[PDB]
Amino acid sequence: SQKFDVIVIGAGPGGYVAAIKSAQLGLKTALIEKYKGKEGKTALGGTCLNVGCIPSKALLDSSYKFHEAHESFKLHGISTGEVAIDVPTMIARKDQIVRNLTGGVASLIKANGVTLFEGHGKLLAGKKVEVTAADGSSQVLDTENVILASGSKPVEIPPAPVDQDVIVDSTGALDFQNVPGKLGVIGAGVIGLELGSVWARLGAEVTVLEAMDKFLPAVDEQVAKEAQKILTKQGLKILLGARVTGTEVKNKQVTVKFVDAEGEKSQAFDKLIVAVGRRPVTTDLLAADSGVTLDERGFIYVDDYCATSVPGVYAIGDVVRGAMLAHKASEEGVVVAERIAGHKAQMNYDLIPAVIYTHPEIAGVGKTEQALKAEGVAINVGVFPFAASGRAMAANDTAGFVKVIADAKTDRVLGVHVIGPSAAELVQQGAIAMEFGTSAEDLGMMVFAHPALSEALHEAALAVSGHAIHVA
Amino acid sequence: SQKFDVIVIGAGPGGYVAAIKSAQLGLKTALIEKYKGKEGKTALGGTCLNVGCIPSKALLDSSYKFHEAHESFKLHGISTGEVAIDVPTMIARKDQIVRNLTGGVASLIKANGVTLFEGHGKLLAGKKVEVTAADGSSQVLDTENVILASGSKPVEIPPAPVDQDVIVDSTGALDFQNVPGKLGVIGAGVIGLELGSVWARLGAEVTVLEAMDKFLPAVDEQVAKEAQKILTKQGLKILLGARVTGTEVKNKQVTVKFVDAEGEKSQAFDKLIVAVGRRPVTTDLLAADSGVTLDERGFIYVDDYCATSVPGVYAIGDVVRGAMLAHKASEEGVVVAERIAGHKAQMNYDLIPAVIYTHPEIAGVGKTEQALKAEGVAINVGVFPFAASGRAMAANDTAGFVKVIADAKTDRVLGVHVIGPSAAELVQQGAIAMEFGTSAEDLGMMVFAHPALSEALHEAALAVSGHAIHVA
Ligand SMILES: Cc1cc2nc3c(=O)[nH]c(=O)nc-3n(C[C@H](O)[C@H](O)[C@H](O)COP(=O)(O)OP(=O)(O)OC[C@H]3O[C@@H](n4cnc5c(N)ncnc54)[C@H](O)[C@@H]3O)c2cc1C
Ligand SMILES: Cc1cc2nc3c(=O)[nH]c(=O)nc-3n(C[C@H](O)[C@H](O)[C@H](O)COP(=O)(O)OP(=O)(O)OC[C@H]3O[C@@H](n4cnc5c(N)ncnc54)[C@H](O)[C@@H]3O)c2cc1C
Repeated sequence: SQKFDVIVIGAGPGGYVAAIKSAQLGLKTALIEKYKGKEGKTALGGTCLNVGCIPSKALLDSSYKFHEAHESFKLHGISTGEVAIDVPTMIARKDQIVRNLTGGVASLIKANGVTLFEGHGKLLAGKKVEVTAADGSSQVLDTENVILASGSKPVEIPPAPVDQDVIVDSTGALDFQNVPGKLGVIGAGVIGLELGSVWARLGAEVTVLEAMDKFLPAVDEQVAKEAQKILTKQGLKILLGARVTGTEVKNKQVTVKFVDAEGEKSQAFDKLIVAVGRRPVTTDLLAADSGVTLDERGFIYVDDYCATSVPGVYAIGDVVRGAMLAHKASEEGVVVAERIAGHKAQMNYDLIPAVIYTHPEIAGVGKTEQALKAEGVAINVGVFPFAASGRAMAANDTAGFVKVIADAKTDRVLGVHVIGPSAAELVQQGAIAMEFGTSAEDLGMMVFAHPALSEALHEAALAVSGHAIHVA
Repeated sequence: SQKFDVIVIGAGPGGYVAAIKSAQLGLKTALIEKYKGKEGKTALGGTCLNVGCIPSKALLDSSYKFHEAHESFKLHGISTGEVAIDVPTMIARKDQIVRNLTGGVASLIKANGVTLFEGHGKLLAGKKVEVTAADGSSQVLDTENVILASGSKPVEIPPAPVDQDVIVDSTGALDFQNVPGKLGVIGAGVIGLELGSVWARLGAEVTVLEAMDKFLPAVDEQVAKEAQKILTKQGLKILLGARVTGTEVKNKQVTVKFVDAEGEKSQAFDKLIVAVGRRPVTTDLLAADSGVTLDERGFIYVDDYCATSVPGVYAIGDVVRGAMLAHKASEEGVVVAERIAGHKAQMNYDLIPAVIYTHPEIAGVGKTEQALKAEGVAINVGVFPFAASGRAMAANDTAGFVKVIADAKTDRVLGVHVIGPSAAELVQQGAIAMEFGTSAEDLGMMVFAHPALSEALHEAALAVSGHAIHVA
């Protein structure tokens, strides 16, 4: 109508979830989104669905299939001819997946009655929103509340400018049409290492340049050392304190200069991915505003209930503090929607799981052991290795471990971290119990189906107290 | 002779864990076991390690990889030759898995310091146990407590007796050296369809002949139905209501007659698996009278705590009442050792997960829906398909669903049931919520990572409450 209860600008996982939940709570909801995808029409779901979460998980699943037929089929007595990938077909499948899914979300807001404005939306004083359509149409809307879910973008570095051809960000990467001979990845983060894995399993030699002292500094210290080892055994070369000073591309490959034990220069990679960071988009989102503050780093100031400086305007997901993860932005969206309707809601930020979907998966919930040491919580810890799981052994999949950490005085579970088969699923079991204030004895006292990979969390909980059966 | 605090008869999953846990508690414990593994020596582990759990999953994983490369790799642009199999290698790999795990259990009891006696153990009157070594050397050992965990064996049927060549039970079906081109399975339960799925995938035209006309009674009906369709689509031809009348082992094949409303005989399979049930084993454990009562069906009579009629004697696993599962045996073992050393334990027989490790895998916990309706309880059901899941789509593993059954009055969760990818893990996350007293609304409020198969549980709980993001 001319009025709305809530207008959400940006339809990413925070944004379109914000929207469906606000409509489900009976508010007249609008949704503004400007992104048109790969088949010419607007494509909802954001970075995650279109150039993110679903694109990289899909290519990681296809490039794992390749690598199993290649390395271990023989251990199963399975013989194949020479196995070969068709990279246009693989990318076509992925694109068919983002097509299905884009479409799904679109039916979901129509069935749910949200009104979707296709254009750019910017917040005016008095919480009116001006929507500018492709041609330059301008339309302002009235609403009672605004929810800014504008998300983020690739950090951009001076020594290596992307041109979406020889040098690329995470989007260019996901759409290559052939495996590159040599691929450099700048940034050893979650995105860096996933994309690095994908093409190295298909055939690229891959070097992952990282400037920081440490490998994966936010993952538990024992889980990360184990991951460094295994990812390097599959030929990701991760050079850990490299600063790149410049790049040059004579016509079709890029020579990078960097400093790490020497002042070195890598023979001109055929592809370079730039995966140094993501950062918040505030591009034309606000007028000299409905007084919305930005912080020194570019994030929209919100409080702990994602409410800005302007009553009724909230900002959620990637433009705001916290982990830049899809489930953080979505739960920020439903929590926010509920505060606008049937108030009683706050998000627990101390229990959002983090997953990298590599060979094996790395995942963790709660606090890491090194963080527990900096504000001296005496911890007890139990660990159980998938080499000791008869289930993982049957699946020919024995790498990694489960790590359970507990309070040494009346052992409430403080962290569950794991690198292994199904890391996402077992950490979610760790997380569901943490939510009910579990101890390791609760976990240990439970009936876990056999054989199941789950048994290795049951056994890491038995082990906090030193009474695991299949190890000691 | 030597004098003990606990003597355990049988080293299957219940009894070898019972012996470890008594050792862990301070009791001089003795293990007795007479199974010789096909290699030569006494092999600990029982029906599950040697000839049940780990064998069937091991074959089930190689056959699905075969099944996958045949018709699945194409979808990712994987240009193979065309998938061939060497079954002699495929069983050799399972035989190593078993050798390594049997070896593992042996090193575990030794480390926990259990005395093993390789022989048959018979309980004599007045708590003393005799062990006969390989050659008739008798020994009577003294103890203040006894745990009989002797086991189960297959139900042999008169129309069709085993000879481990042409007519076989599940042990023999686990050791075939070639793929029968036509296979008959009598019994469409867990065992039956897992061994039929193994060889079907590898090429056997398989028929499952079932005496009841109710497919998978103890499994939630929505799920059993779904399961019957998806399994009939992979080529299992399951005939319900079929009784087999007679067997003609010729020299080539097994001609099997049967009546299924009409009396007919399906052609002459190359091999017949007799998979109708498993019965308890009590053979020579009674002296004349030990004092232990046997039950009318063959079991040993024990109370709710696995105590028999004879005060220092307990009986755990498949020789006793309950779902004949390895995790049920293990847990009763642990519980009996704890109340032996100081009564600090009790187990919940209402939350014991059960899984069929088929092609979608099938798991469930709590009450099935038909049982709830049958005893008049008011329920609300949230159901969520893997077809609408982000991760399943990327994995190309989209079949099936998650069903959360909660009580309509208190919103407490009654049963979790799922046919689909990682069913067993998703039910164990459900068993965990359920152990703590969850409402469907508690799980609906939790943060589940994106993308994840665990999210299909989240959205199922949210769907019990009418308000689930990605469907309705
Ligand atoms: C390669 C990669 C892999 C990732 N993998 C995962 C993963 O597996 N799991 C995970 O949790 N996270 C992952 N992430 C993070 C994840 O995708 C983001 O955290 C998530 O997308 C945050 O969503 P959002 O709603 O805040 O913003 P976004 O998804 O960025 O969506 C914001 C939307 O608002 C729109 N927009 C912006 N301004 C306007 C405007 N002014 N008017 C109209 N429309 C506008 C944009 O077009 C955009 O579509 C990944 C990210 C990448 C790049
Ligand atoms: C094909 C198949 C697949 C299965 N899959 C699964 C699965 O996936 N998950 C699951 O939970 N269950 C599974 N089961 C069942 C599992 O094998 C049993 O539930 C489990 O073995 C029962 O343990 P138990 O300790 O009671 O007995 P058992 O494992 O049978 O162990 C009994 C032991 O007692 C010993 N014994 C008997 N008499 C004496 C004697 N007098 N003296 C000394 N020793 C003796 C035997 O040699 C034997 O090793 C499967 C079974 C089959 C047949």
